[PDB]
Amino acid sequence: QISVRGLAGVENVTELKKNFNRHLHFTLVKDRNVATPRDYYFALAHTVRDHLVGRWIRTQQHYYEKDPKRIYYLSLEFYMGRTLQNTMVNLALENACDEATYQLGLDMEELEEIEEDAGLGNGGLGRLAACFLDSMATLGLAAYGYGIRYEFGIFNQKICGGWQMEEADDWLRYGNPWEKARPEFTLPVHFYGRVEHTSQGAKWVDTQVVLAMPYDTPVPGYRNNVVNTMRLWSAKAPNDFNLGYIQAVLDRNLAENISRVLYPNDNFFEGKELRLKQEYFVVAATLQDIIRRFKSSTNFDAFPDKVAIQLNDTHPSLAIPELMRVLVDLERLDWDKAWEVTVKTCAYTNHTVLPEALERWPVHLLETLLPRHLQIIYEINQRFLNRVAAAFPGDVDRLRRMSLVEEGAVKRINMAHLCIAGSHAVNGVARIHSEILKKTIFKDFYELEPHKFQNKTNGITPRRWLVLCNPGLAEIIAERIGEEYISDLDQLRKLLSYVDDEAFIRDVAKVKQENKLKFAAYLEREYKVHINPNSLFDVQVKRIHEYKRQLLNCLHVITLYNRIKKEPNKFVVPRTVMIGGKAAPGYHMAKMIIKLITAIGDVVNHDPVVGDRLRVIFLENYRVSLAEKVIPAADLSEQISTAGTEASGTGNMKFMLNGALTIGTMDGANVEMAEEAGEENFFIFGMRVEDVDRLDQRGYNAQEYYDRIPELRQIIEQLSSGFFSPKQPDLFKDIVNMLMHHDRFKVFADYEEYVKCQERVSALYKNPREWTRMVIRNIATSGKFSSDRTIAQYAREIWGVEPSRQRLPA
Amino acid sequence: QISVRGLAGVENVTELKKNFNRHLHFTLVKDRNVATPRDYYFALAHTVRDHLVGRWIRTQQHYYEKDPKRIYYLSLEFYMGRTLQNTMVNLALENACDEATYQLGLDMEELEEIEEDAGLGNGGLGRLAACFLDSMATLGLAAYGYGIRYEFGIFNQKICGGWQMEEADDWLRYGNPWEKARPEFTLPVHFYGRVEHTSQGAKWVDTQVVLAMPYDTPVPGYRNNVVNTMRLWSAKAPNDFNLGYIQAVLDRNLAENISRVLYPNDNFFEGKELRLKQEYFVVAATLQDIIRRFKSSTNFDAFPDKVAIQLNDTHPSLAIPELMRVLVDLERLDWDKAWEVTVKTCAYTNHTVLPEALERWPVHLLETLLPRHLQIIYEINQRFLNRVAAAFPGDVDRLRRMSLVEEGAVKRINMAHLCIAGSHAVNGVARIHSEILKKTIFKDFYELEPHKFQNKTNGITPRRWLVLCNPGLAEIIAERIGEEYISDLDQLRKLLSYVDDEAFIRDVAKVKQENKLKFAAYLEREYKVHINPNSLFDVQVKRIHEYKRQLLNCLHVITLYNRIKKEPNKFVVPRTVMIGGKAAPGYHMAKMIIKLITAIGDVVNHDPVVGDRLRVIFLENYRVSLAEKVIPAADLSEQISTAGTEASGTGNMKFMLNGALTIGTMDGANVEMAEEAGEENFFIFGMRVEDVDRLDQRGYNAQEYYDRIPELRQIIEQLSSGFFSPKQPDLFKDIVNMLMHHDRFKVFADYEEYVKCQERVSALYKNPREWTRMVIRNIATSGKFSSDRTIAQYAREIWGVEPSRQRLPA
Ligand SMILES: CN1CC[C@H](c2c(O)cc(O)c3c(=O)cc(-c4ccccc4Cl)oc23)[C@H](O)C1
Ligand SMILES: CN1CC[C@H](c2c(O)cc(O)c3c(=O)cc(-c4ccccc4Cl)oc23)[C@H](O)C1
Repeated sequence: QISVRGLAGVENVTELKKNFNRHLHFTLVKDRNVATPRDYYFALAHTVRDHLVGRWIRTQQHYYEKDPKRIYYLSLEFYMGRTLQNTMVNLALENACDEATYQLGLDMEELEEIEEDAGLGNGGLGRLAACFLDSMATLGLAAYGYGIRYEFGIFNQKICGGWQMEEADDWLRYGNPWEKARPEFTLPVHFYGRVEHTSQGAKWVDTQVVLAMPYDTPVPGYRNNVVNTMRLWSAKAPNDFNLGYIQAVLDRNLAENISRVLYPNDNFFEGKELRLKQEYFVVAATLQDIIRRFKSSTNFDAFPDKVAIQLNDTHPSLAIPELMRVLVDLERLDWDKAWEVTVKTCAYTNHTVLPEALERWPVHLLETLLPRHLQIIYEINQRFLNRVAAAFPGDVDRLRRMSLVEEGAVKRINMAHLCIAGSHAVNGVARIHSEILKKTIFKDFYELEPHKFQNKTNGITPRRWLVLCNPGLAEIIAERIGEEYISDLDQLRKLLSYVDDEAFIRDVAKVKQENKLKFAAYLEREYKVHINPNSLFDVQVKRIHEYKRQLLNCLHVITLYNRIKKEPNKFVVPRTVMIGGKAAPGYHMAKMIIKLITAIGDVVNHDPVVGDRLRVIFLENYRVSLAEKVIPAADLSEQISTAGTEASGTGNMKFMLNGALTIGTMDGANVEMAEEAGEENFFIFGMRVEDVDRLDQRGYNAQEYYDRIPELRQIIEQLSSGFFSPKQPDLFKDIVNMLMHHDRFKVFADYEEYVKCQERVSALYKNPREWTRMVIRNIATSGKFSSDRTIAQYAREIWGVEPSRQRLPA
Repeated sequence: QISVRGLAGVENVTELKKNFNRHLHFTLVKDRNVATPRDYYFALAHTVRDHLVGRWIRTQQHYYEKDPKRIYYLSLEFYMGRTLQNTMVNLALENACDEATYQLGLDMEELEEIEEDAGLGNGGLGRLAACFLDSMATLGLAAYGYGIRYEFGIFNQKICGGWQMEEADDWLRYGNPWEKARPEFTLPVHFYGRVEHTSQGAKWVDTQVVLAMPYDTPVPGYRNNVVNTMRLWSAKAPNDFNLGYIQAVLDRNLAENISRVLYPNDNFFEGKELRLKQEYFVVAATLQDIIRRFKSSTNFDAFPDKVAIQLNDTHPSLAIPELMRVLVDLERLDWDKAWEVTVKTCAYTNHTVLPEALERWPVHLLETLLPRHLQIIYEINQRFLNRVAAAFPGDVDRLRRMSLVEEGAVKRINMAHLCIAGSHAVNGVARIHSEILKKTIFKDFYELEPHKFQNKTNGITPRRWLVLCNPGLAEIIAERIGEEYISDLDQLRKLLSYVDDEAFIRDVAKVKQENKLKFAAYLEREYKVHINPNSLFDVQVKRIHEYKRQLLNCLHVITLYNRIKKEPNKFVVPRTVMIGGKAAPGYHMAKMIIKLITAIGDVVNHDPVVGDRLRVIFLENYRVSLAEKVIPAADLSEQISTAGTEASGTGNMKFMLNGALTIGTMDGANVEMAEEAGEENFFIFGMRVEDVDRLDQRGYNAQEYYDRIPELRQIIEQLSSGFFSPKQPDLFKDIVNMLMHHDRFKVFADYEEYVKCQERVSALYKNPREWTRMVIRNIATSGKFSSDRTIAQYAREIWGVEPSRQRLPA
């Protein structure tokens, strides 16, 4: 149908149809009379998977022969989403498969909806890892993603009585056609035990063993015939485990629990033993695999020339002392040489400055679980602090500030400090964030080793986040400037010369309207909810957090409702306000915010005076596949975190690429987005980082705003009196109390400017032509935010490898 | 190479080679450079599996169109062993695959050794179910095996310091290429809860739900293009299960533990809640599946015309009250009609008279776990006892003897009594056993309903137990009488006219010698043990039991050793005595017997005076695949259970078919074997059932035998004094004490006759020609013991269906 989806050749379509039929018969053991839509999905998935294998085998053979430097990306999270469409896009198979399935009497889009998300992440950090894998493959890097194959990913969110309920994401129930189990490469991982000192060094003995079994998933590059590997580890008990008889067999579950479930916390540290086991498990298995591959090319001097290890946050920070352990205890290298190798191998990416996200593990936990690693950490700390003392003589407070060991009620290890000490590079994820690192939380470390500190502004893959989810937009762009932008997103700048093109303006606006109609149809079919497709689609989708300020959005929504009720017969630009996202199960305030949103909707959506002028919808079970549906349909992107709290954001970039305008604070990557597009083409409001700092010095008093803003007073009175909860008048007492007395994120301080700025949004939306022209200026300048750019910078500035767009032979 | 293994056509070999290469590439994602022998095994397994699917789909389609009466074989155990060779045999693919793999540079026998046994059974009962499935498919019956897919089957046995050690049989570790998961046919199973009585009957409410997910395995008939199904259920927690968050997800293991592990007890009842859950789990899921299929053909009058349910022992006895529950509570049938349907549908097979194997469940367990079933059982009991009282008025002791409810310290339900009441047929498994049932333990029931009681003498499949494991013998037989005997084993009688044929005598003896050489080679390669292949191979392989009397064998072994030591320079026929089998982990005495065997070997095998005249070897990890190796190599089959204790035995039949002579008591199927071959061609010794009865009346005094038999006294003195355990003199005190004071199985009473009979064995072995002629008379008369005969009798006399040897179109 459309050009960017590839060719549907006679030979290809015929071959796909026959291989589809073969898989239905031989693989699924079904015929057409009994086959269900799910059977058809699997037959298609297996058919497409067949096209990967040849390329997958030859890519890995190529790496064996050429022996390039290998990149190992370690993450506890890989938020992959669905794989079928992505694979078709990257292999240029989409139109051929669409045709083949059509001739078989099947609708391919319907089959695509059957695939479960691989929801092995919480949000931004996990999705970044996924975009990165795509970009590394597209840029021809010898890269491997290493993580955990969780049996249960991020929970499925149900809304019951306006409240979040959690249920197990049993994503493997029907099988996963993309993975290949590799039980032959199973490796042992050690826990507990004790340290013995002998004539020939330290020995870690009397350990409990858990097996790590790898599952490999192919990662295809964009039309370059490169297929890289994501290797995920699964926990297995050894066969002599606890070996009355029956109980010993049942107790194997204890060992296998390590890979059972993803901790559902977004930017929050929970200091639980099971989590620590997961972190060591992935690190220990991964490092053995790395060393084995390195030896199969004695001399570890060349190790950093052949290996790079990227730590996605501090979660895999144990890689540092584990590498030291292997090199010193097992390979018998001297400390100083092992350390040189470790530092030159490892690099660390920081994702947040928020204190509650920082990993600080109790010494007593590491003492019991990983006794040798604790000893190595103490030794790292001693040697590091000796360097600090020699650089800054007599500065005793600096020594205590920089220590990897934090003294107090319970002694803890600061994992971020460990990462900085043991890495040759430390990066933040947006320019403002990286500057904050150097100026505040890691200031001491920056003064000691300034060369270590870098910035690598985040990005998103334009394959998933444009071509896949918004083919209509990708096509009208390709009609003007060709297809090369898909792997060179900077070419979108060429669209600036079409900002006054009447045909293009009409086409951009038409693509948006179609996306909005499709999404309005999705909502009725799957959730029986009625929305006006001619209204402004105002969307905030992201994890529920106090720092992300869904509450500020709530306050605006109520303001609009109150204004309508005061002057019912006045014209207002109609809006559909959509808010979605998951709350961590134990995050009480975030769960209260969800209830508030649904409670507002219950009042607003049923007021006859409002009509279809204002609608408030909570988007249930927000996840990658839902993002691919709602983001193309959005007019307004809400990016309204308190300045200095959102390190980068990536959701912001997805909206920019897909033709929504942004209302946002000067926070994270919003700053660079506004800089690229021009501040005139962005709806910027609120305190800057400097303004937040000034308010903190003075002391934030929420009462001041309550006293001086009558519209804000009314909302607080409504919340307090039970206007939004008639049967439970005091339901939102915690929210009001927080806002009035302990709001770390200064919701009231940005309220006036936010409301004013929203009025300017509505004014522009009244002028469709000028709305769309501003949209074109955003899309045209979104190129910087391709993860291809991000990965090219990691490659050249951290990993010491050169990216390549050259094809491998098919 | 050999005729019975089929044709190796040019077209077939070429096709197999290309499909092997396809699977290696696309399925295993490997090329020849990195592929391991295991990869080659899987490529072959997938290639052979492809040949099943067409036949599998069309067989099940055939049953849908013709709508025959369906046979449902319910068992907690299916001891399948390996599947690859069996599938090739039944599809006539063995020579073609041998050729195809040879041309690829691979040895097929080596690849066959890679496959794990499906060890989902303990011994005889589980292996009987497996032979039955093979025969039902070969006889064209619309049959389904229903069981549990245990994650862990019968433990792998290791011998350490002469002691049995157990380890988990992780048989699914590398995957199972034969099964097809069917998550779409998942069914709920209910536990706990309570009973509510309403206006419209009883209701079972507030239950906990466990999901039952089916996995289907193909069961191919012998060259008839029929492929039947074995459906095994796996336990899955529902997604809202226990839905802090993390613990709730981890607690899903509790539900899934139901299908985790096979109880490793052979002919022994262990009254554990987990076992009861397994028994209900298989029954509840199976019965829903049966009823669904029956409806997809309102009127349950035709139910018994379309459905037969065979209960393999009392393990699935809950099928009776569960069928009543569904028919009465859910379908709203009146009691009397539901009962009529139930009785006409169900039939029960008894496997033993030993009291410790009989299932007697505490009322309090059923009360908590299955409250509605307990109520139904009480009602069954009341109505049944009203029938007894009307038939035998005033016989109050009969009422208490026949009750399904046993009164005492703890009230129990007798599951065997339940089965008899609710079945239209009850069978024993050998003529002597079935007579014992009618005369002793079920005498009261026989007097009430004599028409119910039948015999169905056990059998073994000649495919696995001759063609597969002994191709050399199968071939020399086929050279004389053709191939038709493989599915009509009675044709072996034609071999009687070759008993004086000098060529045949030479060939039979040559095949045995080759088998013995092959097995002697297997022992050195895998276990580094040296045996003399010219010695008499004296073997007892079966589960370790007091009733099976491995101890009597031990006493003979010691007698032989003592006789050699007394007269070293006297000629004796050299023997290799092999004993193998697993002990239930909690069966202390059986574990002591294993230690005794190894302890005897330690002394005997290292005495220089003995030389290679006597060797004692414990065969480690006895299982189906080992049986297929040792049975063809055996000269003498030890079948020496106390008369009246071994219901049938099936190991006995395997040895008879494979050219070993039998030393045995008149017990189980030994009686019918001797009757078929002629008592002159069997080494029968010891007490008959009548002699055992007479000794019990008088009182068994072991001291009498000790006092009057000097050779026996010496052995007991040796055991007591520490001759076989110098460092632990009192090691075997328990064994001696048992033998002298509490031996329920009268080891001493059969000792003299056994030793005398063994002397007659050695005498015959000295005359190779006459040994072999007696062998020919055994093989020639083994036809009755084909499971094809057994299944034809079940079909005609219990199930009301006619077997068919007619081919389905390929
Ligand atoms: C004082 N108390 C407030 C709640 C907080 C908390 C919980 O008790 C439980 C949670 O799951 C979370 C969470 O997911 C994220 C954040 C969080 C994360 C970043 C910034 C600010 C906050 Cl409040 O906080 C959480 C912690 O107990 C400290
Ligand atoms: C008195 N005591 C003896 C041991 C017996 C027992 C155990 O304690 C544990 C077991 O695992 C078994 C077993 O597997 C088989 C038999 C058994 C089975 C059939 C006939 C005779 C016997 Cl002894 O007995 C077992 C039971 O506790 C009664």
